[PDB]
Amino acid sequence: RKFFVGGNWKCNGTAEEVKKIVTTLNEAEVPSEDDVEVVVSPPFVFLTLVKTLLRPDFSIAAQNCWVRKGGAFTGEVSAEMLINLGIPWVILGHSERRQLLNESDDFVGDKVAYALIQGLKVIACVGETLEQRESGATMKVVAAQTEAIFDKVWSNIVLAYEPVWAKVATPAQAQEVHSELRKWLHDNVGPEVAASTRIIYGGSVSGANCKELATKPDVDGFLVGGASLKPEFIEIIKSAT
Amino acid sequence: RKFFVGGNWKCNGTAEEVKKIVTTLNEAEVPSEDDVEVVVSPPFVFLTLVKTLLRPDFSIAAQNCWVRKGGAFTGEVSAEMLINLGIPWVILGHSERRQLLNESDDFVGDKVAYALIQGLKVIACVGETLEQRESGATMKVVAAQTEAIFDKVSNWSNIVLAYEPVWAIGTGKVATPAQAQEVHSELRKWLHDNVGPEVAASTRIIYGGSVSGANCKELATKPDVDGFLVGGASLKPEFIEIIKSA
Ligand SMILES: [Cl-]
Ligand SMILES: [Cl-]
Ligand SMILES: [Cl-]
Repeated sequence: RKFFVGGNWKCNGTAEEVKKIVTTLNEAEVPSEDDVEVVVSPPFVFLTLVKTLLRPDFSIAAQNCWVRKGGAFTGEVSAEMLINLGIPWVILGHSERRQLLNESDDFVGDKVAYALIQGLKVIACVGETLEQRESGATMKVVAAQTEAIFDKVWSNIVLAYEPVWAKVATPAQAQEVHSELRKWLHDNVGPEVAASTRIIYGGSVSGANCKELATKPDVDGFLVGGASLKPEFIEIIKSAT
Repeated sequence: RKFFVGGNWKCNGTAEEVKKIVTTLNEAEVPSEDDVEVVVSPPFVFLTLVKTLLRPDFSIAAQNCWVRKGGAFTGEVSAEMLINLGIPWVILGHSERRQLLNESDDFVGDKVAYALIQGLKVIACVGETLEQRESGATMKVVAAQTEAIFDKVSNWSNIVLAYEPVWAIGTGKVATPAQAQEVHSELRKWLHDNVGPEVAASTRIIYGGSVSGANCKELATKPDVDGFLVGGASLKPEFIEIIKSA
């Protein structure tokens, strides 16, 4: 499995700040496209700006898209719009959309299937809350979330586990969930999907905590949050080696 | 009250189609900025393209923004982000978001309040469902949606209210001039009696929902109809004829 590092800018950025991030990414030296796959994800309104300024060996993701074809959906952005604009990736089911915008398991599932059929590659996010983990329902929740995406879809998916519950989150806890998610793919979709699908870790990843996580056998990379806005995003990319 | 024509492109557009729409608008002969205030609303991903291409005497609106300041809200676009990109307007509370994305009356009001304090001008959408009209509930519903917006701010100068009955959205069924005039005048009375006479006198109330070049002239003649919010026709040359109903 090729190491995968995605940077989720979330709802952040001005034109000025975007320019400095992109110039910093453009001047960094990282492993080759055969050793790490790098995706950066700006807000909708900056996607074309980053696309025309960023080095082409990094790819761009949108942070969301609509559940079906375009039309009378004020405020929404369709997969075909992103494809028309040369954006190859999309993040779907991020915990903040599941929690704050009330995206259901099946809604996310329908979104993933529709982006995939149109030709987007998808970082599909799953993750359990603090209360869900305290109750012992980590795997049941994460399995139900992944199942809703599988019920509807495999080559062009990266799975991202978000420890929404985190609190200290250990590499061993990451490996437990990643290995349990891969076994779920093995048992429900097929061993080839399990062996080939990248499962990346999305828990407060920083230059300072990434190395021990990246050595875990079933962690295939990272979905980076706040550090994706910072120069240390480059150190996280270099943990691929 | 200056006549006001907004065009909502919804979830529509390609780079080629957007350039063609803007070129059609750039070549149009329409009344002056003293006679009519024109706003066009592309999807997020085209906002900066349209800002560069569009004749500067028309203005641009986003189709939504987040309810508060930015941060950890994946997928959302903040009001300050729009101000940073030079986008002066936003459409908020569109029926497609109230219904399909479950934006509550107070959620829309909180979004309006935040967009206003960050400097945006707001087209705030209200309107009753088919069942609500058929039960005789129209102005109770519209007044309640309006109250939930207006009771969240202390300055209402940059609000344009768009009345779009849900049963007129996409259906080919437009309100009659009499039906629109009834809602717009009764709504303006509500502002007069619950907010203030000056706000009632100055707040543009525009009609949306199946507006066309063929029906816009008679609607525009009604005294409390201050303009239009235009859906599918905003993608067409027909949008120019609606602007000209000013
Ligand atoms: Cl009625
Ligand atoms: Cl319509
Ligand atoms: Cl509309």
